Amino acid sequence: LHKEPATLIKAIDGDTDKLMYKGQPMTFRKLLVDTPEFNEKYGPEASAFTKKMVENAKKIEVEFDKGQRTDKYGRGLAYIYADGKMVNEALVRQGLAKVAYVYKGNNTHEQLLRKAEAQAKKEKLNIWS
Ligand SMILES: Cc1cn([C@H]2C[C@H](OP(=O)(O)O)[C@@H](COP(=O)(O)O)O2)c(=O)[nH]c1=O
Ligand SMILES: [Ca+2]
Repeated sequence: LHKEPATLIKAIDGDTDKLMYKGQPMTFRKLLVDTPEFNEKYGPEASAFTKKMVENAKKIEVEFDKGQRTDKYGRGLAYIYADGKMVNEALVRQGLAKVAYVYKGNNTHEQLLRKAEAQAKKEKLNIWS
C-alpha cells in the first residue's frame, strides 16, 4: 500500500472526514473500524479524538487498500494517517472503535487493528470498560 496526500476540509465524526484528495472534496470512511455515532455512548468522545488528531496534523495522508476504493455512498475507503500515525489504529487502541467491516481484498491492516483491540480490551478502555 502507498500513502497519498490529502488535506483536511472538515472533521465529521469518528468514522468520517471531509478531505481534499487529488484536488477534489470527498468524504472518507475509515477502513476496518466502527465507531459509535455521536448519539451513542463514546460517540462524542470518538468524534473528539479523531477531530483533534486530524486538525492538529501538519500532514494528512490516505492509504487505499487493494480492493474497493469507494463505498456504495460514494465515500472513499482508506486508512487515514495524521503525521504518519494511523487514525484507524489509534481509535481502536483507545477503545473508541471496534474492528468491523472486514471484507476480503480490503483487509491489509486487519491483524494490526485486532492486536490494538485486544490491548484496549485488556486495559478495559472506554467501549471495553
Ligand atoms: C467501512 C465500510 C463500510 N461500508 C458500508 C457498509 C455499511 O452499509 P449500510 O449503510 O447498508 O449499513 C455501511 C456502514 O458505514 P457506517 O458505519 O458509516 O454507517 O457502510 C462498506 O461498504 N465498506 C466498508 O469498508
Ligand atoms: Ca459509525
